[PDB]
Order: sequence, then C-alpha cells, then structure tokens
Amino acid sequence: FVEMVDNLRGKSGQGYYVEMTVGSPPQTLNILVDTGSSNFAVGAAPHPFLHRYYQRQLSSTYRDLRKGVYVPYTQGKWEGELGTDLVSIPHGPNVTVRANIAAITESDKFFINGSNWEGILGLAYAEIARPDDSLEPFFDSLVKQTHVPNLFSLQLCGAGFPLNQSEVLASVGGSMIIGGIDHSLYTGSLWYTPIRREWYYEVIIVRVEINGQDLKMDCKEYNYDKSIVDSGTTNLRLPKKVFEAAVKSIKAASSTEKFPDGFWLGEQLVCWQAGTTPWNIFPVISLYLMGEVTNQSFRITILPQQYLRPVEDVATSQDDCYKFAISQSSTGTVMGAVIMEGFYVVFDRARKRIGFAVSACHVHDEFRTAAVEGPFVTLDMEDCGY
Ligand SMILES: CCCO[C@H]1CN[C@@H]([C@@H](O)[C@H](Cc2cc(F)cc(F)c2)NC(=O)[C@H](CCc2ccccc2)N2CC[C@@](CC(C)C)(NC(C)=O)C2=O)C1
Repeated sequence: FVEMVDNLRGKSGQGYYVEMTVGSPPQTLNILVDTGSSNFAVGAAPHPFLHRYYQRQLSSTYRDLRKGVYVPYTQGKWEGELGTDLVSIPHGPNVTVRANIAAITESDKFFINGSNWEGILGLAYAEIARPDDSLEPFFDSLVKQTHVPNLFSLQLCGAGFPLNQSEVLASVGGSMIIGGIDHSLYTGSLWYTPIRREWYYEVIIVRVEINGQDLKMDCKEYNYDKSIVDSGTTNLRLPKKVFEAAVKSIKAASSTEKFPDGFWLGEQLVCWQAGTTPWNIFPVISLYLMGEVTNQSFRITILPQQYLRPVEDVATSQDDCYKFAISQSSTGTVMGAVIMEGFYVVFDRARKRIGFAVSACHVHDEFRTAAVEGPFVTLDMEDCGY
C-alpha cells in the first residue's frame, strides 16, 4: 500500500491528521484521526483556530438532514448540523463515499491552535455515535459502499523531540492504511487481542509491570469501567487506583533524581541539558493483553521515550524538555497516542481484534527497545472485564 504510506501528520499533543476532500467541487480539509469516537465532523463556520472550513452552500452534492447534533468529549464539545456529502481521501483508497458529516457551528475547547486540522474522523463504532447509533459512522459507510476490506491500521510516529509548525507541516507523522496491513511499518510479529465489545475499541488488560515488577492488582482494576485504544487521546490514562500505584512505582525506580509533584501530575515540564536526558533511570512499562487463544496473553512494552512527551522549552533553549504523559482517569484506561506511538496497530474489525507489533517508527535508544512479546500462560484472565 505504497500510495497510502506517510499520509499522516501531527504529534501526540496536538493530534494526528489525514487529508480528506468533502463536497463538489472537492473541499480540502485536514481531519484528526480519532479511534475513540464515531462522529465525522468538520468546522463549518469561521473560527480563530481554523484557517479553512467546510462551506455547504458551495457543495452541489451536499444533503441537509435538518437535524442538530451535539458531541461531548471528555474535555471539549462541539455542536452542529447533520448532513451528508461525497467524501474522498486523496492518500487513501481510490474511492468516493457518501458519508454523514456533522457541520460544526458551536465549539468549546475542541479546536486546537496550530494543530492544522479542521475536522475529526470518528473511527469507532455506531454504538457511541451521536445523536444515536442510527447515524452511520464514516468507516461503516466506506465499507458498505466500496470493496475496501473491513480493516484499518495505524502507525503514529512521534519525533522524540519538539516539532514546530514549520516542521510539523513538513514532517511525515505516520501512516493510516485503510483496508490493509503494510509490512514495512513494523518489525517482528503481530499479536492480536480481542475487541471485547464493538462500541469503543475495547480491550482487556490482564497484568501491569513497571521494570518487570508486577503492580499486583486484581485484573479488573486495570479495566475499571473500560480500556480502549484511542488515537484521539494524547496520554496513557489510567484508572485512579492503577494510576496511583503506577506513579509510585515509576517514582521509586526513578529515585536517583527528584521531580516536582506537578511533573507527576502531568502539568509541569522537566528539562535536562541538551542530549543528557537520563532515559536509563526511568522504567519500561508492560501492559499484558488478552490473547485470542483461551488462557493466553501477550505484552506490549514501552519506554520513557513513549511516556515522556517532548515539549518546547519555556525560553525555547537548547534543553530537552518533557511532560509526564501518564495521567488519571475516571473513565477507564485510555491507551492513547503516546502508547500507540510505540506500535503498529491493526484494527481488524472483520475478525473483531486489535493487532500490535513494534513500530518501525518508534523512538528508542541503543540500550532498550519497544517490544511486543508472548505468549504468557497467566492465570485468572476471564473476569478481568467490567
Ligand atoms: C465518544 C465521546 C467520548 O469519547 C472519549 C474517549 N475518546 C476521547 C477522544 O474521542 C477525544 C478526542 C478529542 C480530540 C481533540 F483534539 C479535542 C477534543 F475535544 C476531543 N479526546 C479527549 O476527549 C481527550 C480528553 C483528555 C482530558 C481528560 C481529562 C482532563 C483533560 C483532558 N483529549 C482532548 C485533547 C487531547 C486530544 C489530542 C488529539 C489533541 N489532548 C490533550 C493534551 O489533552 C486529549 O487527549 C473522548
């Protein structure tokens, strides 16, 4: 899928987006790739943060559905008017699809300054779509109206250093492969975990390790409420009971240096002199995931290079600065973009599973690497879900 490769741009903190066209004649828009929602929505009115928007009155194929729509995210909400129109992906499958578009009229803390995207593509399932599950999500529409296979795969590729808008516009941010798996985007083997339920992309975490050390909690706590694979979230988000045990474990391993409480709350950056980031004092994190085979599991391992998110310095100096990108959740585990940055991720909707392999694009050093390994005959499993 050579024509599909390098079709993404962006970064964890501002989001990863793809180019799409909407309307007739085609209107070009950058669209945030969000596997943690199911609405396809674009800015349709002027906004300070938007350099362009969808103009329905200029599209001959636009269809007004005479329905309002409201989507509340965990942080952020927009309001809009439902319609349909022809939709294309210039660096995707060679197809045109008629899709539901929410034309965005009111916005609160949804759009992001400098992000360079004007809409959001909800890749999840109908069950969590607004107004209700009767509104067909884009991917469902695409698969029904075309011969594209019922799968997509994501390579989110973080720089390991801060990128300015000039660089984020010029840089390749990754690949979204629609309908296939591209072998050039990963090393090693793909391991599959089942989709528990087709609403969010929901998974089960069986075990959690920090530098090989079991956090030793009942497996249900790891999936308290739910656990999801979500490109529309920056951080690894952990249920409070898990989060607190993890931060204590990470703090204990990284003890040789001391960090402000606000770093651990994800709010303050820490800087080191250029090139001296002490990655070695920070632990790797392993998430064990339910296998397809009964009583089998595998693990995904990420480095501090995934969970310390590069940020530009307060005075923009030569220092290498980062934010701690693991945070508290009251709505379950969100395996966000910083974890996704470690792996090539296959959303195999047809076979109801999510695949993981080590990203050919992942940031590492000469001493440690991201890993996808198995199998482990861990016991319990089976009531790990909520
Ligand atoms: C079906 C609806 C329910 O789905 C829920 C499960 N899936 C979630 C996503 O669909 C949603 C998409 C989305 C993307 C976007 F750019 C703007 C949006 F408003 C929504 N993301 C989120 O809501 C979290 C909230 C985190 C949070 C949690 C708690 C407190 C503050 C922030 N956000 C938003 C900003 C972002 C996004 C990044 C792309 C720039 N970055 C950072 C640094 O916070 C991130 O992580 C929602």
